[PDB]
Amino acid sequence: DDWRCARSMHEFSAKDIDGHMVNLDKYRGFVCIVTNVASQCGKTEVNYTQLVDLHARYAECGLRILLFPCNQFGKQEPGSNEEIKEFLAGYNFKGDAFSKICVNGDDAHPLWKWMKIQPKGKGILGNAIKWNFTKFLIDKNGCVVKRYGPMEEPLVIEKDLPHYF
Repeated sequence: DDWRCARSMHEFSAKDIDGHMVNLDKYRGFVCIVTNVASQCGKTEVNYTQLVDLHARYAECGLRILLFPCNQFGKQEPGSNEEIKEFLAGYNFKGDAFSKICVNGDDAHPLWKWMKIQPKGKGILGNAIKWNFTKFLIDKNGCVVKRYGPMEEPLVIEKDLPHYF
């Protein structure tokens, strides 16, 4: 339960959607959008298409996309990691997908615990993730620099990206 003392996303690890453990220090030097996702959500179409767009236009500038499936909201991510991976392929997603996790509660993955208590990752009255497609912008040093709620479309993030490239 050391997660509170971390200073950077780069001190965490998580299994990708294929089951291999990934060390998030691989993202040092890159700007990262970290988001909890779901396949059967009214937000799903606009979030995936805009995130794929952003990653296409800004990958060379250093932008990376980290997707964490999460079934805690309306049971809107009920499939296996396998089916999520094919779902993402239908959007032509080229970023990094991770295995399904929890984002709220004591079982929440330690990275999401850490993001929620950061000075720029705290939420509107309470820090809990409120629904699918909350987005955290992470800088090249692995620090949370902004948090966007489920209603904020990914293109809203675009105006904040140049400052970190």
